Amino acid sequence: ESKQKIHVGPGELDDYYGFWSGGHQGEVRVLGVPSMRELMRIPVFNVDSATGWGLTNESRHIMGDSAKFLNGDCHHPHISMTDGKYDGKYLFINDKANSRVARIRLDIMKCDKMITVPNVQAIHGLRLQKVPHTKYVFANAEFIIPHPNDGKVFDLQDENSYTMYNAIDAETMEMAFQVIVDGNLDNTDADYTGRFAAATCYNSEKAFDLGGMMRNERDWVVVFDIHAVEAAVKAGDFITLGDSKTPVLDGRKKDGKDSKFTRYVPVPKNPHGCNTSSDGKYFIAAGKLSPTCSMIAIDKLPDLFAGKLADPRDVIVGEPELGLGPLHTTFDGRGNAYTTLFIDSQVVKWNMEEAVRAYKGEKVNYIKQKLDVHYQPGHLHASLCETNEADGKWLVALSKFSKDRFLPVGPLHPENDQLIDISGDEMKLVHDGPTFAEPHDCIMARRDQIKTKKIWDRNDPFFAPTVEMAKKDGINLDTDNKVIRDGNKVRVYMTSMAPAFGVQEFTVKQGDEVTVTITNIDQIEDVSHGFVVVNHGVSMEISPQQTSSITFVADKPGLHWYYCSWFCHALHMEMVGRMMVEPA
Amino acid sequence: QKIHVGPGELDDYYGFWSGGHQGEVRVLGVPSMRELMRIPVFNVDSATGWGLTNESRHIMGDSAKFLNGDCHHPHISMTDGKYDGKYLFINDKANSRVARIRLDIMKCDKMITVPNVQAIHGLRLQKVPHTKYVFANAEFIIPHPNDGKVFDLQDENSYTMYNAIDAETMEMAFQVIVDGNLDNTDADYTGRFAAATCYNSEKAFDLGGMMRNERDWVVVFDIHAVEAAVKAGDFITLGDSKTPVLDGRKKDGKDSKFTRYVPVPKNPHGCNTSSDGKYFIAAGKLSPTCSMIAIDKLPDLFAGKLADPRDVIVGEPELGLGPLHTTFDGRGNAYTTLFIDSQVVKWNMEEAVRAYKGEKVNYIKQKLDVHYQPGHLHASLCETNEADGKWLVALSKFSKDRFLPVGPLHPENDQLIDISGDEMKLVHDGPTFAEPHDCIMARRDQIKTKKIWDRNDPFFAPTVEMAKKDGINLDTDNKVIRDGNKVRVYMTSMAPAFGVQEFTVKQGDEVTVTITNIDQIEDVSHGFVVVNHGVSMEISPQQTSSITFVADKPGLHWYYCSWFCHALHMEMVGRMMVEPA
Ligand code: CUA
Ligand code: CUA
Ligand SMILES: [Ca+2]
Ligand SMILES: [Ca+2]
Ligand SMILES: [Cl-]
Ligand SMILES: [Cl-]
Ligand SMILES: [K+]
Ligand SMILES: [K+]
Ligand code: NA
Ligand code: NA
Repeated sequence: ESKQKIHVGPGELDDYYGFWSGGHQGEVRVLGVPSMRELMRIPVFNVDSATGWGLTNESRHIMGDSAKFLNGDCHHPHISMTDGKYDGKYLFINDKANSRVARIRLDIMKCDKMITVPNVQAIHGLRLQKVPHTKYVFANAEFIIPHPNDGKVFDLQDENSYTMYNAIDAETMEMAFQVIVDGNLDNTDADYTGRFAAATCYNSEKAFDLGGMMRNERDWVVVFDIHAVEAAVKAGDFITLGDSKTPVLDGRKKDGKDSKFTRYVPVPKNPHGCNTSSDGKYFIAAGKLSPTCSMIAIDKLPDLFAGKLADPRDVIVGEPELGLGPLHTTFDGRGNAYTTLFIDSQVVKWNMEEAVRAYKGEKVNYIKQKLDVHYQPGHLHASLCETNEADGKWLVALSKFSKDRFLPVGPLHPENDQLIDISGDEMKLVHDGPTFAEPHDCIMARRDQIKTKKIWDRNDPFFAPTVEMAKKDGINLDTDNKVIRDGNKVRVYMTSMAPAFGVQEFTVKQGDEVTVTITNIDQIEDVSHGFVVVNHGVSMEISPQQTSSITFVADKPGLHWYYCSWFCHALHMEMVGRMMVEPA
Repeated sequence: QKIHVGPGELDDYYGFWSGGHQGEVRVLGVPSMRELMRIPVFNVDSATGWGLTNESRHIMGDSAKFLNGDCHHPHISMTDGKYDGKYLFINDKANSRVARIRLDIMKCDKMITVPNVQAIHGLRLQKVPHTKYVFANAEFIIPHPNDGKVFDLQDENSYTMYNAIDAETMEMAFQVIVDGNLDNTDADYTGRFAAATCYNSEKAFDLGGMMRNERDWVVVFDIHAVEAAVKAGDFITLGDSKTPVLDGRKKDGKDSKFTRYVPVPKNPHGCNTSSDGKYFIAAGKLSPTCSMIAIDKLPDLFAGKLADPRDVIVGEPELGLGPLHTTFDGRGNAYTTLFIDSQVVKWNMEEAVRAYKGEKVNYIKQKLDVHYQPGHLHASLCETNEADGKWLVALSKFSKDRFLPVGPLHPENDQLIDISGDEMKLVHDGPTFAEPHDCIMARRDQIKTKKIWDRNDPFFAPTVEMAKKDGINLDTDNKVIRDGNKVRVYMTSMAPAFGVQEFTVKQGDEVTVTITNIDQIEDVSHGFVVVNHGVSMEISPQQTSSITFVADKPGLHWYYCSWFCHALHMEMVGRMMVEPA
């Protein structure tokens, strides 16, 4: 029976962490499951007024040149793995809007690295190497562009117009390699060995019109032999593009002939999801325009890459007919797959091995249950489904139209992320969770897979550059309350300890570029401070033992108040200071 | 009183949460406490484009340059002391603004930078006869003018001001110069009186200096009298602002016509009007009391019929350590947060008034432990004469161990408490991001929202004017207008296709894309993102939205629909082609 409790009462804790994509809003959200309450927001591609992410020097340093963008579009959150199990170190996420990948450190729940993927447009599909560990982050660039894209050629049928599959080194967050592909790229997953990855393609037609993109009854799943790519990179057998030293391998077909890096497995039709079963047997492609999933036997891939198979379709071992609009698939670890039907507006539960038998002509009932969802589901996620610990307890289906499921709030509606108990034979819908801005996908982890810090380490790399700047000024950040003058630059350093800033007044000249660096020397957990300069667009958080810094121009003469924004003490309202700006 | 709202069931109340330092307003359902929507106000929102779009930046004015805000105090407009559901107003402490949200479309539609002040904190609405004015406190004393010649806060021209904004026009009505400073504010149930707490009666600018006096005050304003001075032209103006400024300071011990200063201990904070209209209740903060000002006595105070401003105080109950804010069940009880004791204290107001006269009565009914360090609290419909005594939310600043660890930054804990009976019962812990300070609840039937946009909506009227000047009919046209180094692309959109799927411009052109969503089905939103240009916006059904960006990169640049709108959403794309210089 499906019977688990969803209520988490006052004083009780959730059993799992949920990491939600922020969708078009650009952040990552931490939820407790099964309460479905949002515990934290982690700013990534958004600018966050509260913490100052996007304003502070530390955050802008992480974002690099891309700190000029105030937007992102996130879809695909994934947690780093060791030996096919979550290791709790990192969360990675895409940015479709400005072509980035970000890394979040799960001990501090902050974005700590970010990369603009070179020579591509729109980072969509993203998933992680599972075994031996997450060495690579694999990311799809969705859109075909010219190379170079310098405005001389615009034609997407040109021989140098393409997109690429991308591998980022997880630990360094520098590029590892790129593989040029035929067609385009939608979603991606990885096997349980480290050798193989796979991605769906919906535009095998290389067409730039809606209808053109649906002409072929089959596109493909493209499979990558990562070992062969790695070998070619070691041999120096690669080109580079634009200004990037990233190794670029060519995985396109040449006059019908396969490269060593890729195989193209025909699959109907504009397929979307690409999901690796938790037993490691299958890459399962969701058929979208075709009312099917296609099951690729991972076991057969070495033979495919060796030329031992007559036809690339020989790796397909199942093509179950499921219903209208299949988009994404997940796993209970009991041998069932669960697939979203966008058009039928359901989740379909189906037995994978039976579908494989059906494909060989046995008459079997692989469909177990169809559950109505509300409405038009996209992704779905079962607890621990990306790991060999898939536990079959909870499932979340993320549906794009909520219609009448919540109180009306105007023309813009929330998404409906529905919690489903899958612990028994029958799926049961237990909670409707409204969410903002279209999280597309989410990922769950056991409470015991995530270990967080209670207060910051003074040596944390997040603010290491600030610590270096201080050293150059002769400043001991744990103690000093000083104003350094450097031409028209002023560098204010202070400690803070509730309810007092360590520097409560300073004076500068109109036009000076002021940097304020604050170290919160409280040691009690949860005593955060803030810093806001009135009417100057200046806001940041400083948590216990953190150093944070922010730069602004003092372009207004007169007296300008600053205050602590984070309620920190009974005397919080009085935790203030004054900047005096002498007229030009 | 059940809190579970199962699948297919709806919440009973709307809750409008302040976003705190994050800058937005959040719409919640109560009692599920689930967040239904976020309304961008002072933040920049990637999803909808608020802060990026032309419509949003027009509303924000010059303050569109700021990417931050600090909001505390959401309030819903009233008619005859009851919510009318038309508007929600909120402060911005960081960049000195007031914003108005239109509740039919759940969008910010007006915003004002309050002139000649620093830090808009306390905010509340006129109740009766209706919300003509929004009252807003500027917290921090500054020089006038603030030109860098005088920094002394003891100067006669160093002060702050109480502010009244016309609710319907969102222009300034008037400002009142006060002694001291201003923290929170409320209004009576007649329209004549408003009141604000002050914590710096000392006009001191060190921590100790600000706590020198046992008593600061509540400043009470005679709004009728202020309006009169403004009508007669008996006002000054400051700097470049035409706003009428009245002087409410004492002069050589003599009262102004506009104000009375009622001494209250100590660095008082909350300032709340009881739902029966009888009292302004000031929370004592550093004093373990609230002070109860009898609104009935204020006309006598302003007429000079009372000997001593303290004669309007009719209760000063001792409640516990760190009282910050008070709310009402409509049954004669007040509920006050004790920040230091970490409790909500339920107390009987009439009994406290009897205790002040020396009767031995225990006006304290219950103290409920909350988790931990509560700031504001809010009982359902407490700001109206319909206060219903059902639900109470206490908004606590430290959550400690009440939720899964998430790192050094913790959520706030907004706790739902059933107050329908004699005994307060804690029912739900709601984690929230970024310190919502206060919140406001409304019955489902007090809010009426639009399902799709009106083509005449003022929100995008300026864009409609731009289109008109170009000869464009937004409901139909798909055209590129060329105008020097400006390019104005106009298109309709209807799932799964943009009306214009390719256009060509020159490197350096300032490109405006205006999109009108001509779907009529509810909930079919589209988006528009230009890859690698930092361009993102929402276009909901029948909305027109527009965005301007520089085509600074030669070559082919994709654009796409960000809002999953149709089975063929991934395919709702286009291409901008940029010719090199
Ligand atoms: Cu520091 Cu509030
Ligand atoms: Cu339009 Cu998705
Ligand atoms: Ca296709
Ligand atoms: Ca004082
Ligand atoms: Cl997928
Ligand atoms: Cl208040
Ligand atoms: K939606
Ligand atoms: K807090
Ligand atoms: Na980087
Ligand atoms: Na305005």
